[PDB]
Amino acid sequence: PRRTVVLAIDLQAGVTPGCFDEEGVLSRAAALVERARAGGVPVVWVHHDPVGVGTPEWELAAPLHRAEGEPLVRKNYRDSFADTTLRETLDELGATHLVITGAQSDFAVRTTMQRAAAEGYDVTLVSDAHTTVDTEWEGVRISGEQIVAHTNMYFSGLRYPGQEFVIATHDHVAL
Amino acid sequence: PRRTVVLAIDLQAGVTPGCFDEEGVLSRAAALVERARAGGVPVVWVHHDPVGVGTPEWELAAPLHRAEGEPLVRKNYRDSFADTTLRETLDELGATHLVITGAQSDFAVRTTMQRAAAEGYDVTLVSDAHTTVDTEWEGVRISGEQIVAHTNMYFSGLRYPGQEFVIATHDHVAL
Ligand SMILES: O=C1N[C@H]2C=C[C@@H]1C2
Ligand SMILES: O=C1N[C@H]2C=C[C@@H]1C2
Repeated sequence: PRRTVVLAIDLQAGVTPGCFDEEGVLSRAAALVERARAGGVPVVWVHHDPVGVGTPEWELAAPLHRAEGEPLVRKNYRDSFADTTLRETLDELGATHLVITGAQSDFAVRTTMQRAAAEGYDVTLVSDAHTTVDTEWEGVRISGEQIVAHTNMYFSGLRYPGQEFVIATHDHVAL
Repeated sequence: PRRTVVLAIDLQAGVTPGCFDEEGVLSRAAALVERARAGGVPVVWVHHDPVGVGTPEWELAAPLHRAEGEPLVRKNYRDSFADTTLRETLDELGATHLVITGAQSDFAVRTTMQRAAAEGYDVTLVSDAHTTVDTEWEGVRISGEQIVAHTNMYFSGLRYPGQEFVIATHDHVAL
């Protein structure tokens, strides 16, 4: 029996500023979480401790708010499963299918969504609810917008035997 | 005791044409494999069967050649560990550290290098020995060159507790 969990990664006040389409992405993430709550779909929050434990930057970016009962997993690396309670938290919920929203597309989101796939989960990436910042390397620029687009392209074709991957918008993903 | 293995992914005649800097990348991959052979470092080849088993497109792109004794792992998905003999092949070699060259940067290479990291390997990505093609999604273009650059940027900062990740060129990586 499929149980869906929404996994909201590093949507922290110190992470999202300057990200591509920041206000819109935060707005659609919020809408997604509301829809999950209305559907009785569990929401699990992941926070990156190196943002600065105890500082305002570590807390959820506005307008996101955690509800009573919703687990919060703290991590120190890009992979939300690495040395964390995430797997235990998910197993306790009987999770089989993760619906992923968060930041940043190319770091925590990238590394966590691929780890989840490797672990055997069905994964749905919410195409209009993740973001990152402009960057450059080796003398070429790559915008946040380009990284978001390329991420959605990558995920749309991801396949593992016996597993299901879906790319879907915040208001069409099945909850 | 660290044992290094060079892992050469999908450098196939049907995969590399049209890739960014194709001739140069193939040349540096070849040089890397030669250096590994001279150093007694094992080389493991991975081929993507969906390229077309039994067709010329499935074979190694020129000027690459497999030597006697070098394992060849066949796969059907982006992740070279998914339903393959790769883990068994690596375990038989006592591999602890994988040096990765191949194509395409954003598909087989991306998915395999991250899976290797998740499995607990030390991984070195060879910065000037992987490539992919131009693409576009959501109305924005992202070049092969941009994807290669962004991949190297990503890998340069990848961290897992107790594991080591290095980004290094084909002629400086330690063999
Ligand atoms: O994706 C990310 N989440 C935080 C840690 C690495 C980046 C900032
Ligand atoms: O990276 C890749 N290797 C082959 C399968 C998917 C792409 C072509």
